[PDB]
Amino acid sequence: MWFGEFGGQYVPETLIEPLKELEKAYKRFKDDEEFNRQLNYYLKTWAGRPTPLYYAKRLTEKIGGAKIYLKREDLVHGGAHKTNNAIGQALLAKFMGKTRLIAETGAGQHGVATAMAGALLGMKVDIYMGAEDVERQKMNVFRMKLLGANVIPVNSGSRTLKDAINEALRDWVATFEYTHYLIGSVVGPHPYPTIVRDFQSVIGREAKAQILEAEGQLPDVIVACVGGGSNAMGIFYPFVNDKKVKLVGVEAGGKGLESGKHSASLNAGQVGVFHGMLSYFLQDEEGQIKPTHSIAPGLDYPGVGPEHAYLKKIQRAEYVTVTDEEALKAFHELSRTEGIIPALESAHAVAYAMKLAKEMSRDEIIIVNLSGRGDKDLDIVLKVS
Amino acid sequence: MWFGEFGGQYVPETLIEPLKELEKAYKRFKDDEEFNRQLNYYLKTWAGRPTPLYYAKRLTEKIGGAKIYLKREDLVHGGAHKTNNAIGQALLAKFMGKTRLIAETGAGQHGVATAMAGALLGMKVDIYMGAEDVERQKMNVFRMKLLGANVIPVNSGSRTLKDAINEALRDWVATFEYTHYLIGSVVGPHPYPTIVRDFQSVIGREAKAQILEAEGQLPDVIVACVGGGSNAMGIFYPFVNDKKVKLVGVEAGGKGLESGKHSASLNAGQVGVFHGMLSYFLQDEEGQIKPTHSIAPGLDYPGVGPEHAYLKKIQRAEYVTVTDEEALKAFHELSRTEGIIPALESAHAVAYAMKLAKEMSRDEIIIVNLSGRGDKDLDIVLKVSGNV
Ligand SMILES: Cc1ncc(COP(=O)(O)O)c(CN[C@@H](CO)C(=O)O)c1O
Ligand SMILES: Cc1ncc(COP(=O)(O)O)c(CN[C@@H](CO)C(=O)O)c1O
Ligand code: NA
Ligand code: NA
Repeated sequence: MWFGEFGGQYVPETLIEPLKELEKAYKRFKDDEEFNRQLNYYLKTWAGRPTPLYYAKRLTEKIGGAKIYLKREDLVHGGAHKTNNAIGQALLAKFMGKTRLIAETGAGQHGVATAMAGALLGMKVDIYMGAEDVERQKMNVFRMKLLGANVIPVNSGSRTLKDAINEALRDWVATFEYTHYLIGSVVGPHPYPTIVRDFQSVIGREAKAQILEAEGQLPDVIVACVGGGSNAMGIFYPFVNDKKVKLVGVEAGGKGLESGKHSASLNAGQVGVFHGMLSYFLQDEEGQIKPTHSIAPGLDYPGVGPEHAYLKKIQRAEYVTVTDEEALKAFHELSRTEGIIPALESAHAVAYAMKLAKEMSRDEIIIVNLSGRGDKDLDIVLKVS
Repeated sequence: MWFGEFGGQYVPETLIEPLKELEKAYKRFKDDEEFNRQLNYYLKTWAGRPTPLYYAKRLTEKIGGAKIYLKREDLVHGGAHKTNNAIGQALLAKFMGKTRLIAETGAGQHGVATAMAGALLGMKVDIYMGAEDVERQKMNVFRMKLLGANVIPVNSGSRTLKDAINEALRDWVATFEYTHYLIGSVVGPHPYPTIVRDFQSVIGREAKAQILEAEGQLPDVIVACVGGGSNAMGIFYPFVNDKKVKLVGVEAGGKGLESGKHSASLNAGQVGVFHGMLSYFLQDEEGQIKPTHSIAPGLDYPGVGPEHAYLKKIQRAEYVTVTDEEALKAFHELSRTEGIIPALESAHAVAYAMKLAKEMSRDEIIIVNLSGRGDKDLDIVLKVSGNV
């Protein structure tokens, strides 16, 4: 329920029944032999797990400090980590007898992943997406439809990610007998922050195994970008009890923190209650939720997961920011130097890892979670660069 | 050098030295333990091999005949099988002491693969691309640029793939001491068609272990699309000596064979000599290479590799065609039924397998090589199928 003070389940009474059924089903299926056989079978033969851990030798040499390894979630079916959680939850939904999935999306990547998993298991899929975001993600919207999903543009409020979540929640309240709301990050009311993190943890368990094989030891640092915080919790969580391993989450600095055009909830947001949870949110002087900005469309959620707020508060992980300009420089550098075109979200983690490696010893190890590939971001990079 | 009467090395004398050195080097390194340790290393940690073999149960059941498995080359780094050969040849180049790679590309996929492998290995990269292909493939051109490669638009001739290969050959003549010409299909003068097949063979070796593991037996049929022939050679070759296993190559039927707008060299071309090889080409009465058509950008080469001409000749493999319309329907169908968006090239193989499956027993097994993912093809599909 809670991570320290954060998280919880602060929702109208109409949400209580769906959430308790979900928790009950999850408790029942998460260790069910049959459910796991099927989940691993799809993650293996359809998504292509495990993903490799890649030693970025040229990058490491050029910077001339710590060894930089990349956990290659860009190679997952779909092009991003989102797929791990979409498969997990869609299968859960199927085991509970649901026939339809809904999900919110901002950048379109979780919408695409959800559509994919829906098509895979033969469920109807409706994706709520703010109309401002539908307009900026033309090709992800088209992918979703090719996959047989319907895209419902959300015209209420600020027409953006928070608003799509709101409508998704209203729908679920009416339709949960046959619908599962497939939340895309480690946010929302219990049990979603736990479920999503459980379904992303596969990343860290692979990465731990792979780095022991490659180097005979655990990494000195793991670096991941933080929107809502799923890919970061995914790779962090299996290392939480390893005292040697530093954990660094990188948030969107946008045009700079001072500019007020960014998406850095942990660094510059306030603690508050929204979307059924107590965590950090970016809000105005009136207290209402504030619009975010980043060149990375996936770093758009105006809050962060509670388990991160918790890891911050107990100082188990550190949270930093990287600006638009720095992320873009990193997108280019990784492309030219290692022949890997990263997602612009993931480029934030790369840029921070680049700065940190420089200060570190050649004997030390950084693992960078490469949350996604950059194909989806080409139009954006074309326009700016 | 020869696959029955097909193949050879039909080049001006200037190119004999480069091809000689390459042949020497490939023989040396093909079995070098260090070369192979490094190659396997990059294929695993950077390219993401092995790719899985996926049972399309929903597709299979909807069609109600044979089981359809998909070899998922769409999951390889870069999104197509091209990467396997690109890494192989770029490594070979680097072991030969070369510092520059050149390549030709039509669809742009091999250009991208070449740029990626050159970036990986710290080599300079120039890609030749017909100006008409450049215009149709802005995003792949942009990808190549981002990867640090230089794209050279070819304005001579038809301004298309054949012309890019001609320009690449002239470059290599002048620059072979330090440059390697990274040919992207099982085509060109010996030793290229052997080498590329050898480097794509991993696909079939995987698929073979994976199917024994999933089903305890070999497939009844393997279906792959055929442009130049590399993805098909890759998956066919380790099964050639398994009498049981049918091999089916699928060529682009375009607007239909009777229309003359297609790219079916084996089905409707002639024996000819271009690009240093004796094989089947689409060429007119005055011996000139014809323009090709397909909705799939990567099925644009106006010929086919000599090893395919050989298999057709001895009847080890059958070669069919699928139209644009059939390929498009299959593209939509795989996306909707299995949540996998295929490349339009690979959709030709899928469309054929769907037809074959219908005519087969539920006991039987078809492996389809899914040569690439459809991300690169979304603008084409948007334009042709329309928005939804
Ligand atoms: C490739 C990639 N990397 C990182 C993130 C950030 O989210 P996370 O912090 O849950 O991992 C996203 C989020 N993308 C979400 C929010 O916009 C989506 O709806 O698509 C992403 O698509
Ligand atoms: C995804 C995909 N699948 C199949 C093929 C056909 O080539 P093959 O028959 O050599 O495998 C191509 C070729 N594409 C070549 C020729 O245009 C290129 O230069 O990119 C492809 O890109
Ligand atoms: Na945020
Ligand atoms: Na052809």
